[PDB]
Amino acid sequence: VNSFSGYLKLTDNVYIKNADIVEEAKKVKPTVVVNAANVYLKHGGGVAGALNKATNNAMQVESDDYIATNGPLKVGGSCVLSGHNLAKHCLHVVGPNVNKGEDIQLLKSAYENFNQHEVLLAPLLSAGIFGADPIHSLRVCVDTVRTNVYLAVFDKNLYDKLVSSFL
Ligand SMILES: O=C(Nc1ccc(C(=O)N[C@@H]2c3cccc(O)c3C[C@@H]2C(=O)O)cn1)NC1CC1
Repeated sequence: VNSFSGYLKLTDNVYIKNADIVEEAKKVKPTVVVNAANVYLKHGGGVAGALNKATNNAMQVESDDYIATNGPLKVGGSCVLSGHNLAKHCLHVVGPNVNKGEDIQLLKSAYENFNQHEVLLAPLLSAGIFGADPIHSLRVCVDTVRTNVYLAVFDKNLYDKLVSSFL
């Protein structure tokens, strides 16, 4: 049993809710919150901008030190950093950004990072300002992630479309 509330169950291991991932993280304090990161960990907008703002920019400060030491992530890759006031840990995962021309097949590799964590709160990778079709992202999630994932979808209209079209 865990503290995630109000989710619709899609499969054995994937759950979904119309929720602001920032507000959900503040309330559950999950072991892992996933950030929709880019390779530079520049958290300017979308989910990343919102999570970073909620940390009062501490996420960005930590991220800048990470990049200065390690260099950029790979598209499809990830790193574990602090969850600050939102979670124990933040798993920064880089999905492909269609608006940069990145190969959508890398979306499966991106979701594979979730399998290193038993339970996660997450957004749909490559959705929103990353330009991919969220319905496709949900399908890849369900067909790739085997650990327990709680997906937060900010837009109510999109959430309803995601549920109603889910196979
Ligand atoms: O700003 C706050 N939260 C958030 C959460 C998600 C996002 C975000 O870009 N979502 C993506 C998005 C945006 C518009 C339409 C969409 O189809 C999507 C899919 C993405 C998602 O839903 O994952 C931005 N901001 N919280 C402050 C405390 C009030």
